Amino acid sequence: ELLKPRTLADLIRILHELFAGDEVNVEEVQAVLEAYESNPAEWALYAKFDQYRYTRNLVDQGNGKFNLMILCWGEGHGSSIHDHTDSHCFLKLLQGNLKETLFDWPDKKSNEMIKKSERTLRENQCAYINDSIGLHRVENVSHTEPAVSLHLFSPPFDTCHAFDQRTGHKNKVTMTFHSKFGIRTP
Ligand SMILES: [Fe+3]
Repeated sequence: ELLKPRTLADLIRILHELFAGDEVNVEEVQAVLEAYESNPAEWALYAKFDQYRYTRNLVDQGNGKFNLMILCWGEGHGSSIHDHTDSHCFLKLLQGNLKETLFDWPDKKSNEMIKKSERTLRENQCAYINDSIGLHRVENVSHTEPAVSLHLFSPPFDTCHAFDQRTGHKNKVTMTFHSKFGIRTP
């Protein structure tokens, strides 16, 4: 039974229930993420920014079956075009706006990766992607407002591929945590 999360802690508790089994009800998870009304005081601890690029801040390690983290995007910070390593990815805006650009998987042939579509993800909205849907880039295109997003990955993963927009060629990247549980982890 899906109830509105009252706080971030409540959301985390609910997520542990939703991931108690071996499969994932994407629509339910997305709905509960969307239903949590971002409260900055509840996640300030995790919102550790870097001047030069976006940061990944681990919030909860889940039950073995998911990673929950907060990404902090300075003005103009964005990601690579990337996949999600055969995992579910939920992305909920906690502050600001992010531009999500969707791309198809490239062919073997070297070619420009042409965007399929783009959209603006707004505060409190929750997006979803998986490799069956495609690839994406996520960007804070604002010149004046930092963005903060809450990402849930299931299963957890710490590597993915970045794709060269000019060719479709991919390279494996290991993701690093800027902090874990509020503690900076150099
Ligand atoms: Fe992503």
